[PDB]
Amino acid sequence: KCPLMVKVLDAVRGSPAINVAVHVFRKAADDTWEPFASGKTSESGELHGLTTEEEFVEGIYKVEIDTKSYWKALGISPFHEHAEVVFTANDSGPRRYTIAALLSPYSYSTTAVVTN
Amino acid sequence: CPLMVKVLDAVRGSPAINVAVHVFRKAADDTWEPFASGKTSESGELHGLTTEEEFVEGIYKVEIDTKSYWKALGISPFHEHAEVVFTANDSGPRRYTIAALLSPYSYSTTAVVTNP
Amino acid sequence: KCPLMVKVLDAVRGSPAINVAVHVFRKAADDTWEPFASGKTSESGELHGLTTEEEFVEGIYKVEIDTKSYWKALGISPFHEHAEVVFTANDSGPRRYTIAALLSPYSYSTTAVVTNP
Amino acid sequence: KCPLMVKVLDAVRGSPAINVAVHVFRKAADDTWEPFASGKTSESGELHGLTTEEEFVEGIYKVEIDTKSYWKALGISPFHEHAEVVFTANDSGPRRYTIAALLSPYSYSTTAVVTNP
Repeated sequence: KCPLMVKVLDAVRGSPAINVAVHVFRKAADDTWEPFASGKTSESGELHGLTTEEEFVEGIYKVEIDTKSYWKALGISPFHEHAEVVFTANDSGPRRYTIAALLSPYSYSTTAVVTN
Repeated sequence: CPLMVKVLDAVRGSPAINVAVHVFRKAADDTWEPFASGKTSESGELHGLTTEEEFVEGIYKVEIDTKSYWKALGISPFHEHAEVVFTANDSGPRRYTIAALLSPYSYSTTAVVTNP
Repeated sequence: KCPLMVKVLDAVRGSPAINVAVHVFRKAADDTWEPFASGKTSESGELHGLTTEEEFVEGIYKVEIDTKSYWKALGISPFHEHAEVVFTANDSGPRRYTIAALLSPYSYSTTAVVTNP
Repeated sequence: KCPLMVKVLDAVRGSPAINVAVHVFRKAADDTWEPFASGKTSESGELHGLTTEEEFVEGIYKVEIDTKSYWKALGISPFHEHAEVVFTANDSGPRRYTIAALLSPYSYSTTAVVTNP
């Protein structure tokens, strides 16, 4: 029932990315990013309970995924400092957002699943 | 289930529903004999394709019939279908998740293998 | 001016994939694939001069990228036996086809660029 | 040719993305982004002359690909506000960097092709 959930996959090992730092920001009135939520992916590669529907108000959100630390913890030098997704949430009604990221050392793919 | 298929649509930001999936096994004469079939559910998943008893070791081909998916939406695609060919259960029983992300002129596939 | 090009990229080293075997098969009237063209990607991970425009006719073509040999040479055990792309070519006129593939050990993505001469 | 190049592709129509705004930033000493370069994609979806070797110095760069405006011009409402790539460049000597982005309305994949001249 979480409005926002983040799923991270490893394309080199073919397993969920475990213990990946995820930071969520909201755009402020002065075009600044303020901290909104944080967490780390579980052993299933997904992060639940980031925020409730009461907090998850309409705005422009930034989901920052700390891919650099994850690849460094595996002894791999990556290219991107981080993989982050900027999107507008709850523009027309509350929706449940899933941010799926597929990670490689020098490339990444991200897709969104938006439902009601 | 030891073999699961998940399909996602990168154009509409939703799971791909009612997508035909056909599983083949390479025979002794390099021939693909039918093994399992189904269609993705409302969540874009295909459950209960096989059981570990009959999911013997061998080369398996998972054909995701993408062209029929796009024609039912009014889009003329490029690929005739998306096919994933892999060796399964070579070094002991495993659980396989085939994930595909579909675009009219592109697609990406990934696999998650977990030791039970 | 070749109407069929194959470009292959590596998503792990962030470099073009070099010396990747690429086999092109054409579908016959009895639902089997018969060889049409073959070659290996160059130092820039590209494959030009596969055939000629007149020889490249309407039909269903299969491009197999032998990714498993690429990963085994690199010392990585992959998941996919190969990356095969099957498409209908020249359905409504002579087009130029570029097949681009991005490779990871357990995943890959492919795309196509189609232009009208 | 140029130390920085951007390639943008469109996976919905299978053609290069034409006239796509690309912005390049450089991180300042106070952890702020200062403008570095900008341009629009050519007929082949490429950016050239965006910078040369001596301007393109070691640092943390942000390549912002304005995908939202591209999809609106096509009558498509996208998901991401932009495609946004942060990386460190020339940390061990000058390199040629090619950013390649494949765009879909609700997804995008980006890859880098780093070469040593």
